[PDB]
Amino acid sequence: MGGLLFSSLQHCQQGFVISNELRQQQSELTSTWDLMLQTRINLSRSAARMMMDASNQQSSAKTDLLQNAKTTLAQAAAHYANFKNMTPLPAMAEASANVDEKYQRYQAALAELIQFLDNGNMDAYFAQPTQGMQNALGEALGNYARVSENLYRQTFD
Amino acid sequence: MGGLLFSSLQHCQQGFVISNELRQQQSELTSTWDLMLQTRINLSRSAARMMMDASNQQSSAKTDLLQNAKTTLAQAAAHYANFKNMTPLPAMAEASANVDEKYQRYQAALAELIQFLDNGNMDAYFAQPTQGMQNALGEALGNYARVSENLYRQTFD
Ligand SMILES: c1cnc2c(c1)ccc1cccnc12
Ligand SMILES: N[C@@H](CC(=O)O)C(=O)O
Repeated sequence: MGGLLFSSLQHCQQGFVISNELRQQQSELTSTWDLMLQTRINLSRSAARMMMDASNQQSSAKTDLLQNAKTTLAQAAAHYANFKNMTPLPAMAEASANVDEKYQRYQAALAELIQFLDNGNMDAYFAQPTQGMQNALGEALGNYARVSENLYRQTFD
Repeated sequence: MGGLLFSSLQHCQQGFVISNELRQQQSELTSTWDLMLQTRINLSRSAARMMMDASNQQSSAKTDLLQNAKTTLAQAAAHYANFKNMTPLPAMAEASANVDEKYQRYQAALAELIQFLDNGNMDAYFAQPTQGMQNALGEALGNYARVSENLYRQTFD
């Protein structure tokens, strides 16, 4: 014996196998979130430029930042697909189902804001309560993280 | 049964010591980038609102938004302090170094724009090259994730 947080190599390797998977699935959800907030930033960046005051030229001035929001949303959907494809560990089943619901709602909302700016509808872009769908997903993400944490801690025992 | 990824309980334990610290480092770094990105979305949602009410809409949430970016920015810096307070691992020292530089620089970009927006000066806001610096830190963070992953893989088979 010369081991300390684990009762045997079997136990130790067990915890590794369980944690390395939690680590993969939490990684895809960090990237999803990152590129979804990147999409909301590019959308704001497009709209401010849309809004710069030439006269009757109106709110639609050379914005290649909307294609940029279309790209970061597609990449977040790519990271999300990997997670979605990864079946929940039993203990995780419900934390993930919650993150999928809050995610389908916030991706819809961002895709909805791209079509608004795409058709020049500024008021609809400004009026969407995007912040609540984001806060909801942020809160289902910290909960999924509490629940991985708990399972991670149960390995060194 | 199975097949082992570790030649002994000490080899396995040694990987856990490394991995668990890497895990913590990375948690605070992701939490810094998150909050910096919500500061950016708060600032940009305020700057688009500062340009309204001029034959266009609502405007009034732009200082709630500006007060909320001061908070996410203070939360971002407290997270980075946790990360700075941690033991830099030899394999991570260079990556860590590159992250500090780019961090320091974007935190300070963000803080100037809060100031410009407090003064109501839109022109100062758009004259600042924020996105450059944000992409710079996204890059350094990607590299750090890349070098972090390398060290973690060598912890097993
Ligand atoms: C490498 C990486 N993670 C670990 C180990 C080795 C060993 C055990 C273990 C237990 C719980 C969580 N992670 C690990
Ligand atoms: N509703 C959009 C745009 C805005 O309010 O500025 C958002 O929250 O991103």
